[PDB]
Amino acid sequence: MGSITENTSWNKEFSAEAVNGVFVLCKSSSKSCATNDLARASKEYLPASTFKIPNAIIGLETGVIKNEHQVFKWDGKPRAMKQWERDLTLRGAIQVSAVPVFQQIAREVGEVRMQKYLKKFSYGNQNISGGIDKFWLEGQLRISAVNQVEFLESLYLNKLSASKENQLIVKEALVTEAAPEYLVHSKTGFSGVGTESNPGVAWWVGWVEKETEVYFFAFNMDIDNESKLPLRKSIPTKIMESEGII
Ligand SMILES: *C(=O)N1C[C@H](NOS(=O)(=O)O)CC[C@H]1C(N)=O
Ligand SMILES: [Br-]
Ligand SMILES: [Br-]
Ligand SMILES: [Br-]
Ligand code: NA
Repeated sequence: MGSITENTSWNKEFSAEAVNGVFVLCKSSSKSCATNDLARASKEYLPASTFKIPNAIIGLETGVIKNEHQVFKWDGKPRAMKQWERDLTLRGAIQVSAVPVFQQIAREVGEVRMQKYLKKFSYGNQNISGGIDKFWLEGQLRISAVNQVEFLESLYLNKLSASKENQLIVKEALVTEAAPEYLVHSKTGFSGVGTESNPGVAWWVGWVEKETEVYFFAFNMDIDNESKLPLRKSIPTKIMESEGII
């Protein structure tokens, strides 16, 4: 990251909802970032579902995901969310956020190759301990909002240590809004409601391409009640609207 500046006026959107969280927003052409909370911007949290971004790239890189047209077939046995109980494309599995699909990808990648690529990607604390199929869900892997926007900028620029084609495949799978001169790539996450005195984390990360500008963003918040989950999009959306992005 280049320069980061704390803008405490963004806290207004947080205190209104009694949310403890951070937003990091970087405008590409100026190589500068802003945040409501410098300290929390660098604090590391479980990636949860945002890990589908590196996991998908690594699956393609290692050949575990054969190509972008691979279909992940449902074996017909119960899955934890009904929206996952179906065959899914790579983009579908990311968009509906089908954990079991990505757990099996991780198992087939294996510990050695997973470690190799998180080191290549400078992904968080790069600690994969806790089980190959769950280190990013309940294990020891942690990543900060600053690190997310660094990783996403590299993906946007096709500068990750992976093939350009594999980065491009995952990028189209991350498109969540498309208009003639407005394009959003993003991914949500939710680690859970945590435990007593130890809240879970909710994420929204991505980037916005508007005209010839691009804005990288990462949001996280403490969460111990699922009813608060939509704030992971509404707080950053209000901030980006106040900046004229949205
Ligand atoms: C990812 O964080 N998980 C899978 C799924 N993601 O949906 S979300 O991105 O809208 O948060 C549900 C939550 C979470 C999980 N239970 O693992
Ligand atoms: Br499941
Ligand atoms: Br996942
Ligand atoms: Br949401
Ligand atoms: Na955490």
